[PDB]
Amino acid sequence: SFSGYLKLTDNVYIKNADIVEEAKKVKPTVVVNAANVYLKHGGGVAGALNKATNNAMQVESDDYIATNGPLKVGGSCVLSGHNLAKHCLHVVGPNVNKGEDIQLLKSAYENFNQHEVLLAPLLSAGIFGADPIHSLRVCVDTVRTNVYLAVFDKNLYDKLVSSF
Ligand SMILES: Cc1[nH]c2ncnc(NC(=O)[C@@H]3CCO[C@@H]3C)c2c1C
Repeated sequence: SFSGYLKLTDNVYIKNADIVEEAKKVKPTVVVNAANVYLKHGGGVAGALNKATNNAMQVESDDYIATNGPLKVGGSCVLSGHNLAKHCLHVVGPNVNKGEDIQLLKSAYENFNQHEVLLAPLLSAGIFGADPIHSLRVCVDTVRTNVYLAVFDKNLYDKLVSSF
């Protein structure tokens, strides 16, 4: 089970951890990927999760896109979790560096409500360009299911906890 998390609310928990290492250790039912609409897992959380699957995530994802076309910003799809989890919920938060509407971040987090418990990163944070403090607030105010947030950067983790 999940260990070492700091409880923020009734249903939101946080830990300074690499989501890839946390997934390999816990093997949760659902790991969230910080996906883009093409499911091109090049960098950030997506590139790291895909590398941990030996590119199997990318091969599966390319087949999914060839069949279904791209996801919507704010949307998601459930695919295999490979060696990291039972399932991977690929969720597309808005990318501020591309001018995408930050209000779509709430729609992105709503996808989490379809799963009772998830291991997740902060959506739209990191290379997606949004303020992680804002992402955490939208998460707490949107997700009602049990979410275990992994934040890689220790300095940002401390700031997220201390300003909560
Ligand atoms: C490879 C990897 N693994 C992760 N596990 C959890 N969170 C992640 N992301 C961050 O911590 C961002 C860096 C700056 O602030 C963001 C919240 C990652 C990344 C990028």
